[PDB]
Formats: sequence, C-alpha cells, structure tokens
Amino acid sequence: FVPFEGIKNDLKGRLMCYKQDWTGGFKAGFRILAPTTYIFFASAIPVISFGEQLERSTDGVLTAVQTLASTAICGMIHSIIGGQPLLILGVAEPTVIMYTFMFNFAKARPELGRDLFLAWSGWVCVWTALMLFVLAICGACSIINRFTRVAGELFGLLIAMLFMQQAIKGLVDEFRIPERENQKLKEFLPSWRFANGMFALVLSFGLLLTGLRSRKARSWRYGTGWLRSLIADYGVPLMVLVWTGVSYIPAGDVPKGIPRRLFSPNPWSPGATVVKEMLDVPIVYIIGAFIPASMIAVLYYFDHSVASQLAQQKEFNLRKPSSYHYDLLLLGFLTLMCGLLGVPPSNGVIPQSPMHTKSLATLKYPVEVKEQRVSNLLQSTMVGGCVAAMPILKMIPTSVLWGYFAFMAIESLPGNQFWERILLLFTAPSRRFKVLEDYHATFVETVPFKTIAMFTLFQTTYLLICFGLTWIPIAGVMFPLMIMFLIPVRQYLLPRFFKGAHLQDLDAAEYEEAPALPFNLAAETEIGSTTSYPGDLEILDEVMTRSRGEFRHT
Amino acid sequence: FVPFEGIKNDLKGRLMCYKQDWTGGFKAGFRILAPTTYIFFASAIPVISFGEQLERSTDGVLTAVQTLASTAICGMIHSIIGGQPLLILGVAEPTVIMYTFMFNFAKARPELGRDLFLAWSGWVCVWTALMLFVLAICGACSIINRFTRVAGELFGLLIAMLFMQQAIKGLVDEFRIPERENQKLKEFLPSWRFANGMFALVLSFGLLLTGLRSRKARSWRYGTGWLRSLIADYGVPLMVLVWTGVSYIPAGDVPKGIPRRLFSPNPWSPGATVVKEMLDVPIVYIIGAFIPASMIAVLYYFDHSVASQLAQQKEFNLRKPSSYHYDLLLLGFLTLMCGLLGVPPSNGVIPQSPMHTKSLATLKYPVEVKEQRVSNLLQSTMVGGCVAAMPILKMIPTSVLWGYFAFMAIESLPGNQFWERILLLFTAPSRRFKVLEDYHATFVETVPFKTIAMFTLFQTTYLLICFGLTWIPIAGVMFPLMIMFLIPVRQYLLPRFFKGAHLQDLDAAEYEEAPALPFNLAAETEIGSTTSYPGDLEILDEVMTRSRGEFRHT
Repeated sequence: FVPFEGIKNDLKGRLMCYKQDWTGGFKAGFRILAPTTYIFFASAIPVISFGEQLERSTDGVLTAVQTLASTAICGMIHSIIGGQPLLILGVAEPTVIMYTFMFNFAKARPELGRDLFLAWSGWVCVWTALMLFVLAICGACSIINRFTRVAGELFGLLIAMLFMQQAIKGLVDEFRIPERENQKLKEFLPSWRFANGMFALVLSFGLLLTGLRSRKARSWRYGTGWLRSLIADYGVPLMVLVWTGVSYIPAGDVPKGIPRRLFSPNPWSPGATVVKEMLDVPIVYIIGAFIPASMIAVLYYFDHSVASQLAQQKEFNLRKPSSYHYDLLLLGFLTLMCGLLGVPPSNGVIPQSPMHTKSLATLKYPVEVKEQRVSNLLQSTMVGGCVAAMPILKMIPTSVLWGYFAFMAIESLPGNQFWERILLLFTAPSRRFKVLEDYHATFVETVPFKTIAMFTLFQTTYLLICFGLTWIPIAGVMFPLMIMFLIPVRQYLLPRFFKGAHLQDLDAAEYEEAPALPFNLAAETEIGSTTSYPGDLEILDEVMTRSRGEFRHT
Repeated sequence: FVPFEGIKNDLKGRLMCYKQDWTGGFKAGFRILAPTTYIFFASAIPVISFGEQLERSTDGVLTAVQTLASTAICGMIHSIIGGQPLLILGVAEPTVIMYTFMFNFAKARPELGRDLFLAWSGWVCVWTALMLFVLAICGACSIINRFTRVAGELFGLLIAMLFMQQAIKGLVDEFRIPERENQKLKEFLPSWRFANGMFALVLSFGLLLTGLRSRKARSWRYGTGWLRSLIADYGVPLMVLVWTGVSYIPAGDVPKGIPRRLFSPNPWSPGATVVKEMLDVPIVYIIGAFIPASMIAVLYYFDHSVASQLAQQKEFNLRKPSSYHYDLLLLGFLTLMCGLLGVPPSNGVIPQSPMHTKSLATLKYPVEVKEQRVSNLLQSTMVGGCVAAMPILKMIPTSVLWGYFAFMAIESLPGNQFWERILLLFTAPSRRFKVLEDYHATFVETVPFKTIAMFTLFQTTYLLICFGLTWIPIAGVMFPLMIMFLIPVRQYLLPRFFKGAHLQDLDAAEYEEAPALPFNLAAETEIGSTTSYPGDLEILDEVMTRSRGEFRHT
C-alpha cells in the first residue's frame, strides 16, 4: 500500500501502448463502426431513461440533456487520457437514486431549496473527488479481489428491483395528471387520461416482450445470418422505433399529448457552471456534504472496479495491462468536473463494458480482442450528438422508456446465481430432478440443499432489508454502506456458520456450470433422490397433440 | 353398401352394453365429476363465443342463448340414445359461417327478410336431415377411411384463419360504435371509445398469453401436483375469471359500458318453434334451401365422423364397438329438431371428444378408458344450466372472447403437419439441421425437401383459394365442396405427380414422429447437408451471461 505506486505502475504500463492504441483503431478502417454503433445504442437509451427519471424526480432541474452531456464528455476524456479504453462510462441508476435523495433533502430545507441543489451537489462531488483521490493514492484498489459474488449479485438484484419499481411508478403516473402541467388541457380529462394509461400499458408491454424475444435472434433457424445478427444487436432501438411509429398511428384522431412523450426540454429553444452559486451554500451544508459523498465514493469504487474487471476477463486474452488505480484517479477528476458543470457524474457501467469487449472480439480457429481508443471516442461523441437530436428523441413515448426499465430489470436475472438459488429455494422437493435435467450450477450437485437454503435465506433477508432502507426518506442514502459491509461479513462471519468448500462453491469468483444429466443419473443424487413418477394426464399431455388429440408415435 | 346394414349392426352392438354403460357411470361415484367439469368448461366457452359472433353477424336473431340450448339438448339426447357417448356435440364455427352466409342472403331479399330467416334455416335443416338420412342408410360412412390428413389439416388451418379473422374483427369493432346501440351515450364518445379499444387490447392479449402459458402447467417444477393439474385443466376459465375481475377494477371511475360486455340478452327478462312461419316461406326458396343444405351435410358428414374417429383411437384400447351410421342418422334427426326449434344445429367437435376420452383414461402400470353415458349427460345439462346463469355470463367482456378466438387459432397449430411443413418451407437452407435437433416428423428424413416443398405449395395454394372463396358474398357458401374435392384429388391426381411412399409418408393416417438427432448425425443427412458454422458473436452469446457478461465454464 505504498502511496502513488499503483498509479505510477499503471501509467508506465499504459504509456507504452498509446500510439499503438490509436493506430490499431485507425487500421481497422470502417469496420470499427459496427461495434461503435452497437455500444452507442447500448449506452444511449438507458441514459435517456435515467434522464427522464431524474426529470420526474428533480422537478426538471436535471433531464436527459445533462445525463447525455455527462456521459459523452466523460467517455471522450476517458477514451483520450484514460487507462483502460475498453471501460464504458455513463450515468447509472445508483447515482440517480443518490441525487434523488439529495434533491428531496434540499427541497425541504429553506436554506438550500431547489435553487442551491446543484451547488450543494457540486460540493458533494468535490468531496467525492477528494475521497476517490485518497483511495487511488493509497492503493485501495489492490483489495478489489474481495469484491466477491455475494455482494455483486445482491447489488444487481437490488438495482433490478429498483428498475421494476420505476417502471410501475411511471405506468401508474400515465393514468394521472403530471405535477407541472396545465390541468385544463383536453388531454388531461379523465377519459383521455384513462385512454393514455391503457395505451401506455400496450406500448410498454409490446416493447418489453418484443425486445426480450429479439435478444435470442442469433439462435433462430430463420432468415439470413446478417439479418439475425442485426436483430440480436439492435432489437432494442429497432423496437423503440417500431413502437414509436405505432404510437403515431392515431395521432390524427387524438389530442396532442396522447400518448405522453418525453418531458425533457429541447436545448435549442431560447427558453433552455455552478461555481457562482457554490459560494452561496452555507458552510454547515458544505461540510455536511461529506455524508452523501462518502456513499457515492463507495458506490463508484465498487462499480468502476467491477466493470473494469468484467471487461478484462482473462478469457479475452488481453495483451495490455490494467490501470485500476489511475482509472479511479481519473474518475475522481471527472466527478469534480461534472460537479462543477452541474451534471451528474458518470462511472463504469455493466454490462456495457464486457459487451463492448465482446463486440471487439473475434475467434481464430481462441478469443482475440481488438483493443483501441477509437470505438469509445466515437460512441461517446455520438452520445453527445444525441443532445443536438433532442427534437427527434422527444418523439419517443414515456411508456416505451418504462417498458425499457422493466426490460433491464428482467435482463439482470439470467446469469445471476442468487436469482437461480431463490428459484431453487421456492422449488418443490419432488421436482428438483427437473433442475438437474438442464444446464445448472455445480453447487447444486456439490452442496447440500440445506446449506444452499440457509445461504439464500440470509442473502434474501439482506437484500430485502436494503430495499426497505431505500424507502426511508433520509437514512435510505446509506445503502452503499450496507453493500460494502458484505465484504467483511463474507470474510469473517460466514466461515463461522458455513464450512469452507461450501462457501467457495457458493461464492466462487468464476461462473461454474454443469451440463444436463440423464434421468437415471438425476435420481441417484441426494437432491434428486425424491423423484415422483409422472401422473396419467401428465404422461398423456406429451403423447397426444393439442390441436386434434392425435397420439404421437415415436 | 347394403341399405340399413350398418345402422342395424351398430344398434345390435350398442344395445348389448347400454345398462352397463349406465351402471359403470354410477359406479364411478363422485369421481366422475372432474372429467365432467373439465369437458363442460372445454365445451361452454367456445359455444358462448360463437353465440356472440352470431349475435354480431345476425343482428341479434341468434345469440349465446340459442347456441347453449342447442348444445345442451343435442348432447343430452346423444348421451341417452346415442351410439358413441364419448363423442361431444356442440355448435361449431363452420355452422356459424354457413348461417352468416344464409342471413346475408336472406336480408338482401325482400321476400325473405330478417323475419323469415329462421324459417328458411329450418327448411335448410330439413333438407340437411334428409341428406344425412340418405347418407346413413346408404352406408356412406363405410368410406371415411378416405378422409385423409391432407383434407383434415387444411380444414383445421382454414378454421384457425377464420378464428384469427374474427378476433381481429372484434378488436377493431371495440374502437367503433355498435350498429344497434344508442349513439348518444357517454360511453360512445371518441375519448371513451379509444379508451375502450385500448382496454380491450390489454384484456385480450392478457387472456391469450396467460392461457397459452397455463396450457403447459403439468411440466412445471413448481407447486403441488394437484395445483399443477388444476391449472393445466382449468386455466382458460380461470384466466377468463381473472381478466373479468381486472376489467372490473376501474368500474367506479368509468361509464357503464367501459369495457364493453356481452351483447347476448338475458332470457329471464320479460323482453326476451318456427313451424308457423315455415309455411309462409315461398316455395321457390323452400326448394332453393337444397343448396346450402348440401354443403352443411358435407360439413357434418366430415366433422362428425372425424371427431368420432379421433375419440375412438385404437390406443385408448376401447372394448365397445362403433356406431358411425346410427350416429349420423341421429345427427340428422337432431338437425331436424334444431331447425324446427329455431337454433343452429350441433355436431361432433374437436378436440373436445378426444380430450373427453383422455380425461376418462387411466394407465395400469396400458391405457384404460372409463366409457359411460353419465359424464356427457351431466356436462350437457350443465351447458344447459348456463342459460339460466346468463346474468353472470354477461359480466364477461367481449375482448376476452376475442382473445379466446385468437387462443383457439393458435392452439390449432401445434400438432398440425401442414403448419410444420409451412415453417420448414420458409426455413433457411443452412438452418435445417436445427429442425433435426428436436422432435420432428419422419418425412423430414425419409422425403426429399423438393417433394415436401411442392406438396406444401399445392396445399397452401388450395388453402388460400378456399379462404378467398369464403370472402365472396354468395359463392363463399361452397367451401365445403372444395374441402370434399380433396378426397378424389388425393386418391387419383396426386399419385400421377407424386411417387407412392412419398405420398404415404406425407399423408399418413398415423402421426409418425422422430427423436432428436446428434449434431454429427444431423449433418450426414441430405436435408442437413448444408450446415454452416456458427459466427463469433453467435458463439459468444452462449458462453457469456446476459446479466453481467460473465464467461460460463463447463
């Protein structure tokens, strides 16, 4: 933990591959645009959704303009002078939640109010930048190996819960009058409001289901290869466009605001740095900003490092070194800059970074990744240009964004072992052989079900407590402390209750899977030792057709 | 083809097992109620949907009351004095289409009009009864072995197309003012109409998707066995109830008719035999009724026999004989009775009859079927009692019935080989190995793809021509003739163009399936000889998690 050692080593390592980092990007030619566009679409849409969320949560102080600007500027700076260009930066949901807490605190205090919210947030960002500088200089990133699966998966499920909560919140508001809108408009009559709510339900569920189906296009037996890849890569934006077009079908027979569209304003309209108002904040609140700043620094020190680790998985066979410490230092500087500019800070986001690395990967029949600084710079510049295209983006209905929130919530589940363990916990004892008939984790076979159940119950209790804490008006801004407390807990307390190899299998740093087992081998196991025979109607359901009741012959 | 031989033989066979047919039903005790209730729900809901369809198509002359009454009375008579009690009778979609054609013909002719439509239909039913008597006496049912798969599957797909068309028709009308309603009501304002249409979309799609998911409950690893069986058996009625309840959520904040509910009237209200008006029909039209009567007799002679055959599949190991000829004779008598009473005739329906037989089946570890006349009688009496419960049924929204129409359309597909062949025809040449990696028909391996393609193209052209003919105002009532022409076509013309075993495999009376093949064996085949290797992103999609981009280790 020698000060400045990690930063110096990272800088020495990354300074030998800068010119190559650029030339290899230019040598790829126009073929570098496909990963660029893919990651640009993967980054922009969630950022716009978070911007709308903030617009609703901050009474219009922060909108999609600010989130897009922060994402673009931070991404460009990271691409040019950052250590690991594979890392993708952007505004994330936890930052939105923290800023919502801060806004709610400031609004109820006359000394700050809505007019000094951004100044107080700038002071918070100054504190966060200092904390991140200290963490990077002291080499705190040398212990990121202790950021085990138990904390990451719990945080992911918490963020998925919050995504779904936001989706439900928005869909319920689609039936209500907005707070800052003229209540006398025809679009806000009870009939038109009910119609708008129903149309929002239709559009949101359509987007969600169609995108979820599109995600598995490359496995279809239909169409061309390029068409299947196009669907699998750009389904989300394609479905957003399709459902916007659908929303425009009744445009001629309904009022202007049916369905409701994005509330974020257009920056080009004449109606439209916070350092000047920063001096006006009372000293007591300048000092008190230390409190949320510590939580934000915790969140960033976790998320940045985890995203970089995921983007630098050893299976990619990357040949260039890592820059964790210098990356955290630059993140502190970027947070200071964003606080001074009046925009929310950005940080490493998941799964955008590993998806970018994958988009830059090819197999030599064996993974080889094309690492360079051009794709990140171009995608960040496109995210920035999206600000100028705000008139076009304002045509998107809000229900589509709520559907996208639900989409992210559901997409956080697939590879999450905590979710699989919850499903197993709620599974019937006589139907676990079914669990054993498909791809499954190894701890299902190597760990007794009682220990899995106890571990999952502890994890679920922790998750529910954190979710409930998020609902407390003021104390809810402490949930990153609860997230970090899982490190010492896993390191010290769990070994007392759990026995070694069981913990290692249940909290493995590597995703270990197992292939499907034959039915005969799925019963000799302890977990599948309570196999019950199928019923008569269960058997007949499979040997007779549903269309005409015809017996199938095999 | 000796006259009265088949009827006499069937009567002699079925007269030796009547008392046992009843006693075995009474000996089953209260356990006979589960199949009874299952088949009652399987029969009632489509009949109510057809009743609403007729109400919209006949300007209120025929409604769900008449369809329910016909189904109940015919089922009871068949249960008591019928030959094969496993056969389930009811009003079917083709009868609805024929009656719609007849109503449209009568309305445009001042000599008949809406006031003599039922009388003309009674004369049509008299002609149909005479035709069926002739067919049964002459032993025309001795050649039902020529009702091959090519005709049955084409007819099924045509009826599925018509189901989906009715669903779309109803959902579009949910946005419009009904023809015979007061246009000044608040519920028919543009805003409330748009809201009603959107709510109808929501409810219909919810019903459809939830029912389709419920159909596969017995294969779940969750819940109890009895709960899974309950879901798999009663999902459709359960989801109808659930979505009706959902429809009642905004009842306090919306006008009376939001959402629209069943239009069929309640027979108990004071506002509410056609032999008297039958004498008033002109002689020319009495004679002309011969034309639609022949088509209806074709439809019934096909459907009754096919449904009985499906209910009497040899795999059920039934120990009692068949009564095809006497069943057709009784169907003629029932059609005469229904025409005299002013209700549409009923006939054998699919897949209700084989599903009833399956519900009466148990495996002795080997199928053993409990054949008796109690379940059919009880379910028919319950269908009849549903008439008295019309006030409760009128609470169902029409959008739920349109969703059920779409549900039947989609449920007609699974075991249909014509649909599978269409999908194969539109499949990519390089992705047929995927077809070979799952359960598939044998002709995929035993027949070249060119012959399958030609056969499927001919069948699809025939189907589309029949569907288009259904759209012609008057000539569309001839489509049963097109259906029957497939018998001589298959028997005489196809062998000229197709070569023996290929036709036998493509038009086998038995549903022949084949198990999944290994990838190595799926390429040596001629059809799977154009296997293309997966792409880099296709490979990476499977080895990395979608939630966090984590490499999977196997």
